[PDB]
Amino acid sequence: PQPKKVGAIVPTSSITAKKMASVINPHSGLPVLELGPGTGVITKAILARGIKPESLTAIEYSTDFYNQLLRSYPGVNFVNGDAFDLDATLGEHKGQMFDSVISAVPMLNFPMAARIKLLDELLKRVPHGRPVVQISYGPISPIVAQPHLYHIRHFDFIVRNIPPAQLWTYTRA
Ligand SMILES: CSC[C@H]1O[C@@H](n2cnc3c(N)ncnc32)[C@H](O)[C@@H]1O
Repeated sequence: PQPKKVGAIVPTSSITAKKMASVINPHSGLPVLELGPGTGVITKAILARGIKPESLTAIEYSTDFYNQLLRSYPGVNFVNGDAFDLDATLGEHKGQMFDSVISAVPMLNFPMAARIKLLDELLKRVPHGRPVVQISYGPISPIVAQPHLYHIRHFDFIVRNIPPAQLWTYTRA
């Protein structure tokens, strides 16, 4: 018989969210950047690390999701806009450094070239050696290797996610 809710249209599992947020160092004194907070399941896991709400910036394109997030997570710095346009959402880069970037934007909705460019820009805004972590569902990295720009590491696999979730980390080369 025919299954409903095909693909990834239900919120990410709390087990997946906890592993994504485990890359954070809550003692670095640097804020955290979240992309695509949606219903807030990863937001919650980030705050559970002890990140002050004002030190979490989260960029959400959906205005409906954004309005609900403001009411559900007081004090978090939510931004309503496009994560691929960091100049418009974060401002032109003038020195702000994030501890790490936690990304659940649906990479496969965008051309490969845009994904590469976004990753190269995010890695400018974290200290050399700190990570971007990204969730995806295929067997390979949602962003193809460019070894002169970044290094790709497989981070974890969560079979109880619907559908099963791959986590990848990226650091500057
Ligand atoms: C947690 S599911 C993916 C989430 O990321 C949001 N999103 C998708 N694309 C973008 C994007 N370019 N920038 C910011 N948020 C996005 C979507 O509205 C959804 O909430």
